[PDB]
Amino acid sequence: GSHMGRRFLVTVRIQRAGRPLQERVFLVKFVRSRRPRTAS
Repeated sequence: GSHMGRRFLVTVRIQRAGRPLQERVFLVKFVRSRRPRTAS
């Protein structure tokens, strides 16, 4: 299908409000592998 394209954001938005401590863990994994992205 097409849709708007914001279904993935809805899931993450709910997690951000879930538990307080958690974003710190994501930063660790994100920082551990920091790399930009380019279109193809």
